[PDB]
Amino acid sequence: MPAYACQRPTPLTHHNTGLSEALEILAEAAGFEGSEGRLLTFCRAASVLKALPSPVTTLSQLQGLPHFGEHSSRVVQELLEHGVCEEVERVRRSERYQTMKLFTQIFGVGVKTADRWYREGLRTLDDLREQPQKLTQQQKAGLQHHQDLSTPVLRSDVDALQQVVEEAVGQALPGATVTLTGGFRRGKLQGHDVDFLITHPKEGQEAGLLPRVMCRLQDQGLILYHQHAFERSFCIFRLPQPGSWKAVRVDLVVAPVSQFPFALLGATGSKLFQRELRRFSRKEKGLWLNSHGLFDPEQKTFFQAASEEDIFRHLGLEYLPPEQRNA
DNA sequence: CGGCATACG
DNA sequence: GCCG
Ligand SMILES: O=c1ccn([C@@H]2O[C@H](COP(=O)(O)OP(=O)(O)OP(=O)(O)O)[C@@H](O)[C@H]2O)c(=O)[nH]1
Ligand SMILES: [Cl-]
Ligand SMILES: [Mg+2]
Ligand SMILES: [Mg+2]
Ligand SMILES: [Mg+2]
Ligand code: NA
Repeated sequence: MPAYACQRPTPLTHHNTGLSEALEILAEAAGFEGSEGRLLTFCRAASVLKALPSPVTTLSQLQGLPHFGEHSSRVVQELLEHGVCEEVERVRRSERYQTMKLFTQIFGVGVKTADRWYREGLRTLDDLREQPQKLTQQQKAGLQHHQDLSTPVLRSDVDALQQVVEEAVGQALPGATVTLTGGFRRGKLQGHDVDFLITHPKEGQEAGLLPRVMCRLQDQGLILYHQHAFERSFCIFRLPQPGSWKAVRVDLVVAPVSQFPFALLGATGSKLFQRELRRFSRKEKGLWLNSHGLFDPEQKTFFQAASEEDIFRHLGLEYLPPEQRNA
């Protein structure tokens, strides 16, 4: 089992779901307390289990697996022996964890804002609604729409949305294309949002595109919230429903076609997969990877890529299709 | 021990 | 919390 998640296939569904879920609770809790290192280790240990070909049934099966030391092994040992890990259950019921989860789940609220509100004594969404002078417009939108944004987006919802984005993109710039990215591209059946990547086959034609797209969607009454030159938008869309509608988070990204493979790779995730791939690139290959390109800092050159396959080849990694990037 | 992904809004 |  290789040490980096980008070196092994990780499918969406697997054989150690309960064990990985428990480790991910500890990872999430570590993040809420500011310990990015502990978050990463628990995430990485969880992802190792997702990559295994069969269920872990005995503690000896952890021997030799990367990212399993005393603490993560103890968690698995307790789950195997008693079906529950006391540390995990203590986190689950804790007021700190439940409130930090509630607050950070809001669009526009991160760990630092959540933590400050927690220390001020706030605990519930109505606590926040009862003090709106403390909220940004973005947080106000996140809170107004919180109930709809807490409802999973379905694959049926994605198709209807891609059509309306394509319509607006077509008027804004004929020939521009719309690609579904994020978790739905990895095969998820549900999501917290819908992620799209937009480009045009003629380098440079994509400049200035996203304002033209957003104004056109806004004119059609489909935009419940957006931030407004720019190339990423984080929006809330009005999506039709039987006899009504619901609010859905939609992310739009524009990239020049020269950068499209890097932007596609970077937007397809998973989040852990991309962190691990970028860590691998820098630490093992000495190359700097981001959503725009791959930089050789010794030669001071960028690697031209025509496909995601090119990027995996230039990093010396076996190609993984999106469905196997569910780290 | 140091390191832990990345840049735009 | 774990790796090198
Ligand atoms: O912290 C982050 C968040 C996101 N991303 C990159 O942005 C993509 C979209 O980020 P999303 O937050 O939309 O996640 P997701 O689509 O993978 O899953 P859902 O929760 O939406 O169902 C991710 O897949 C990843 O590529 C990062 O690189 N880092
Ligand atoms: Cl590989
Ligand atoms: Mg998404
Ligand atoms: Mg998104
Ligand atoms: Mg230390
Ligand atoms: Na948030």
